[PDB]
Formats: sequence, structure tokens, C-alpha cells
Amino acid sequence: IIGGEFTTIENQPWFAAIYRRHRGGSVTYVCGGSLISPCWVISATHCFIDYPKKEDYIVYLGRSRLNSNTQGEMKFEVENLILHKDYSADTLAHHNDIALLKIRSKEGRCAQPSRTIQTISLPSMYNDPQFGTSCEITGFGKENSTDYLYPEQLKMTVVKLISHRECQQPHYYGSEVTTKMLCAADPQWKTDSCQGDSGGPLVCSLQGRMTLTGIVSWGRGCALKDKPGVYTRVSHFLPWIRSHTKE
Ligand SMILES: CCCCS(=O)(=O)N[C@H](CO)C(=O)N[C@@H](C)C(=O)NCc1ccc(C(=N)N)cc1
Repeated sequence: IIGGEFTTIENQPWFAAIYRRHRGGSVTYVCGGSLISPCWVISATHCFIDYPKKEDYIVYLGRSRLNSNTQGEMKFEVENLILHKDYSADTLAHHNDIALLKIRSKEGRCAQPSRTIQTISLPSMYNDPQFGTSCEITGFGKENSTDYLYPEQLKMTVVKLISHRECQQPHYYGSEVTTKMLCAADPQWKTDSCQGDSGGPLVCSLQGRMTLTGIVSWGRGCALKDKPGVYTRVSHFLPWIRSHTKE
């Protein structure tokens, strides 16, 4: 997250931190995610496409820091890693960038709700916030494009939803952005998500209810003028989500 402010997991209880176990013994951060049900986390496919082995991932809930423990945090293994079969990456656009991770603790249980661990509501069929609406994003991603390290504390910021018409303009992204994607940015181009925030949530207050509206996916650079962040439009993937989370 470029700009914005540091926050705690108490303010983003649905946030999931995903790490990968390494061939030696070290563990590195991969992407963010969101808890949509006690046993399910939703993230982005581009985060796992190159290493589709479920056994190498670890999911933390109730965690506020990157490399240190947080009181009340819970560790989970990945029981099933579901990637979207139609995922593809073009020059800029990442299509169908969405994934599901079924989690389970060593005792074989799912997440237990608490003050620091809660689920986030999914949207209704094709029911998205009006363009110009303020939404929030959270993540452990880069604070500056020139950084090679991630911040130790979780961050969050607020951006505004941009219409498909505006985002489709020549100086923006042209035809690369589709109706299955959502653009959001700071009107001053000062704050934005960046590398490392992938898979994280774009949450919007819809009818007094916090809703998972988008998933951090792609963008040209970070916080660049006329180059908004592009998010996977969750409302267009409800059928895919329902079919893969049943049994
Ligand atoms: C430092 C990031 C540079 C990104 S880039 O090379 O200009 N664009 C590519 C185009 O497909 C890209 O976005 N790749 C994906 C995997 C990616 O890096 N996603 C993370 C990412 C998330 C948000 C944003 C943003 N809001 N601008 C920017 C990047």
C-alpha cells in the first residue's frame, strides 16, 4: 500500500496472510486474501499459478505483523487449492484472477470467529456500488515502488471506484480492462495498492454492509497518474464461487 496508514487486524478481521514454505526452511509472504466462510479464503490465482502445490502454503488469520506473532492469531494448512481454469495474462490485463483456498488447522478444524477473526460478506448478483463510491484496501505490500522489502505492519487506504467508461479511455487502459474487472484509484493519485497487495480485499460499504467488492489484481506501476489499480469484480464470479465451495 502506497501512502495510507498503518492499521491492526482488529480493524480488518477478514484479512488473511498467505505464506509459502521453502525448500530449505524459510517462509516468505506471497499474497493477501479474505475469509468468506469459516473454511474458505478467497485470493488471486496469479499468486499460486507457478507453484500449485497446496502443501507449501500456510494461511494466517488474526495476524497484524509480517514476521512476528500476534495474540489470538491462528495458523492453517491448505486442504484444497482451487485456481480458475480460465486464468490468463496479457500485456497488462490478468483475466479471471481469482482463487479459493480451503483451510484447516492441524486438528482438522476451520476458523473460529473472534474479535480479530471474522468473515466478510459477498456481493449479490451484479450488485456493485455506484461509481465514485469510497472503498478500502488492505495489505502488506510495498510502500514505495523502489522498495524491495515489505512493511512489517499491516496497512490500509481508501480509494474511489472509477467507471468502466473512464478506465477504458486511451490514456488509462483502453480495451485491456473488461466488465469482469473494476478500476479504483485516488483522485490525487497519491495512494494505491502495489506489489505484495495482490489477492487482498477491496471492501466497500454497500447498504450499510461491508462487502468484498474486489480482489487486488493488477495495474501499471503503483500510484501512477491515469493508471488506476484493477480489481477482479467479485460479483461476476458468484456462480464459480458457489460451485467450488459446496462439496
Ligand atoms: C510494482 C508493480 C509493477 C506492475 S506492472 O509490471 O506495471 N503491471 C503488471 C501487468 O500485468 C502487473 O500488474 N502484474 C501483476 C502480477 C501485479 O504486479 N500485481 C500487483 C499489483 C497490484 C496493484 C497495483 C496497482 N494498484 N497499481 C499494481 C500491481
